[PDB]
This record gives sequence, C-alpha cells and structure tokens, in this order.
Amino acid sequence: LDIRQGPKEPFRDYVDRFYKTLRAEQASQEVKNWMTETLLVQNANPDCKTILKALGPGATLEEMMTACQG
Amino acid sequence: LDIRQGPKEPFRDYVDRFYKTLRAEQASQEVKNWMTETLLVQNANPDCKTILKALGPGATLEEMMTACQG
Repeated sequence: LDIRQGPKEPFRDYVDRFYKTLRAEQASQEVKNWMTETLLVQNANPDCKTILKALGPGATLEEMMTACQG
Repeated sequence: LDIRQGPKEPFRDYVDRFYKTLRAEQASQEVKNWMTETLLVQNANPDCKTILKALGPGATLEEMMTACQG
C-alpha cells in the first residue's frame, strides 16, 4: 500500500485514494475491514493517526472519517 | 496490529509474534498474504524495512526471512 496521507491532505481525500488502490485488488468485505483497521490508520498523517488510534477496536470507516474531518 | 519489530529483535522472532496475533483472528490464506505484504513489512524495524521494500511485489515470507536473517 503506497498510499499515505499527506500532512495537509483532508482525511476523506486520503480515504478515496486508499480505496482506489484497494478496489484494484477486488478485496472482499473481510479484507476491506482488515485494511481499514490496519493500513488506513497506520498510513494516516501524524495528527490523524493519533486520533484514530484513540478510537479503539471496531471503529468504523464512518467513525474514522468523523474523527478526522476537515 | 500492535506487534512491531524491535530495532535489535531478530526478524524470525518478530515474525512469530506477528503470526501469533494473526492466528488469533483465524485469518485465511488471502488475509495472511495481505498482512505479509503490508503490516509485516510496514512494522519491521528501520534496517529490515528498507531491505524488505527492495524485494518488490509478491516476495514470500520465506524470501523476507532470508533477506533479514540474523
């Protein structure tokens, strides 16, 4: 996963690039979930990454987008 | 994935801790592959992470272990 959130890139934009790479692999829902729990959080910028980790297990993409909106 | 390779931790040891966490989720082969391509590489220490990235797509766990043995 080459996609990483720029320090000034809105989270939703990063999410869209991330999902574009994910779609290329025709990932299942299970894989999509694993990727959202791991790489999406791990590849987020400093500001966002901290917040996203604070959400805890099972946080949804929706909850992550809300947490880092702007 | 809380597991991260210590800067002085042998790669195989890190692999074992990594796989212990993975087994807890009863991941399929597909998921195991995705995790090996992403998190295993992304959570490797500075020295190892560089080398592992140089291997390119499709590198197997075996090839990664060989690359960072010690």
